[PDB]
Amino acid sequence: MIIVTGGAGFIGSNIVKALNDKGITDILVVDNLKDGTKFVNLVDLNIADYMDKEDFLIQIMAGEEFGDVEAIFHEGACSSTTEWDGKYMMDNNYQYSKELLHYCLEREIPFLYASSAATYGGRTSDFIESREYEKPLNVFGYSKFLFDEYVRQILPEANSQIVGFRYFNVYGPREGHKGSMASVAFHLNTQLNNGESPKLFEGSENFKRDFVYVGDVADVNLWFLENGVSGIFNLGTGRAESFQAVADATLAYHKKGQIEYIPFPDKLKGRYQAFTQADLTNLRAAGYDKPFKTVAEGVTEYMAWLN
Ligand SMILES: NC(=O)c1ccc[n+]([C@@H]2O[C@H](COP(=O)([O-])OP(=O)(O)OC[C@H]3O[C@@H](n4cnc5c(N)ncnc54)[C@H](OP(=O)(O)O)[C@@H]3O)[C@@H](O)[C@H]2O)c1
Ligand SMILES: Nc1ncnc2c1ncn2[C@@H]1O[C@H](COP(=O)(O)OP(=O)(O)O[C@@H]2O[C@H](CO)[C@@H](O)[C@H](O)[C@@H]2O)[C@@H](O)[C@H]1O
Repeated sequence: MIIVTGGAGFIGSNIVKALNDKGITDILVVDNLKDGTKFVNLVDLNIADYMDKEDFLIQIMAGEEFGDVEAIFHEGACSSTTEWDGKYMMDNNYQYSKELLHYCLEREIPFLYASSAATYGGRTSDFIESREYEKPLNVFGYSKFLFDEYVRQILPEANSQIVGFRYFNVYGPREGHKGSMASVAFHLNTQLNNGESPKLFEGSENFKRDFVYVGDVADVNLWFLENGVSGIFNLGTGRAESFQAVADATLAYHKKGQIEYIPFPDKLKGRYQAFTQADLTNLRAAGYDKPFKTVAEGVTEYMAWLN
């Protein structure tokens, strides 16, 4: 069996789908369904069982066996960059991930987890997977950073696979529950379908991100499970594109709309990455040689799915 935490969430449900496509259905999903609308992310998929994140943690820490576990994809986390309860954040993200890591380590279970490009903080180049390039701008980012640092202390003596994926700006199907944390592409689609003006933050001209399609993210995850390589790896296209480019691809699909620029949100000031671009050197050197969908490709495919 395979365990996917955050499996009812965006990236996690996409990993579940990718597993299904390879004929794998013996899957335990661990998540938090408090927001019950997330069920749609699993409704068309095939899994073996569901467990709440709190029950899972209790059983993990008690040393319960879940069967013959082939791997844990740990996508489960508080994913909100605007959540400032750091007690909860360090607990639900950092500490939770440590407990799971040690559980897998004791049993030689491959452990593939979610990092974040938020760890890089404010930066105009050299998004490289090393401590000197890392300086997160929020506590979410810190929770991710500190766990990556913890993993680095553990790697040299791990006897089983440990892989962290430093996701950049992931977008695509199954993120409709994320609200304000959903991709700009999703927000633009929603706005256009509601007869509202599509909205970008003021200054978005000069804002760029490495937007990466969730389908590719899932593919990378499965490739690493198949190939057994350990480490911490950037996961993006390696190309930075403006939010305008995402808007252009979205408006082109809808064949209507005019971007309205809104005030830059106050709670994001001093907390915002104006630029990201994955350096894929280490990812390629690991053996992952597949191309990534561009914004034009991915967003167009995404809009077709959404509509
Ligand atoms: N999507 C992106 O652009 C992006 C970029 C970089 C990194 N990431 C990371 O990738 C992972 C998945 O992101 P996502 O976009 O899929 O977000 P998501 O849709 O919110 O998926 C996370 C899911 O996990 C649940 N959860 C929270 N803590 C958990 C835990 N300890 N164990 C199991 N489940 C838990 C969440 O519920 P509750 O929060 O309500 O408890 C939510 O349903 C996260 O670690 C996120 O930080 C995502
Ligand atoms: N330029 C522009 N225009 C309109 N809306 C924008 C925008 N930039 C960002 N947004 C919206 O605000 C949400 C939060 O901004 P960020 O703090 O920069 O969050 P991210 O863009 O990095 O997206 C988050 O990434 C982390 C991974 O690090 C995930 O865990 C989160 O779930 C988010 O996906 C944006 O979501 C956007 O809607």
